[PDB]
Amino acid sequence: SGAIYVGNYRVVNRHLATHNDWANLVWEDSSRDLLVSSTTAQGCDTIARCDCQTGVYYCSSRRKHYPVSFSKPSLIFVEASEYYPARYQSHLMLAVGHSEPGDCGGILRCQHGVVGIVSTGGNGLVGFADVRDLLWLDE
Ligand SMILES: NC(=O)[C@H]1CCCN(C(=O)[C@H](OCC2CCCC2)c2ccccc2)C1
Ligand SMILES: [Zn+2]
Repeated sequence: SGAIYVGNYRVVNRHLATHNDWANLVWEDSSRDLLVSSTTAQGCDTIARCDCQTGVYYCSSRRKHYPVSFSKPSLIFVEASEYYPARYQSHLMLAVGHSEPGDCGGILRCQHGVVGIVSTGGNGLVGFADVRDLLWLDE
């Protein structure tokens, strides 16, 4: 679990969004595994606006942060689940690292701020849903 709080927005994994998230829906993209809902309290997370390929992510299944090198956002294949059919997830970045179910929502950060959130795992890889292109989160 985990979320990003920026301005009057809350960014979460779409497959973990709550009834309150869907009742205050601003935007969702199943192909990205992202959902953004509105909040009343102001958020103070800073979103990174960059092309970094190195950063640090929080891994809840190890209670630890790990430094990683990660790929540029791209269309990558993902298998089925209580949540999705086998499909290509867009705007996804992979790194070599530990990720298991429960780790979704962990934040990946670079020196510029929040880059994305854990969205996929397995086979010794971790995949992050990028949020750096969502320029509207800042206004
Ligand atoms: N964005 C998606 O479509 C994801 C939805 C949840 C599921 N998912 C995954 O990639 C992994 O879960 C299934 C594996 C298969 C073998 C053991 C569990 C996973 C998720 C999070 C962290 C680590 C691993 C795909
Ligand atoms: Zn950066």
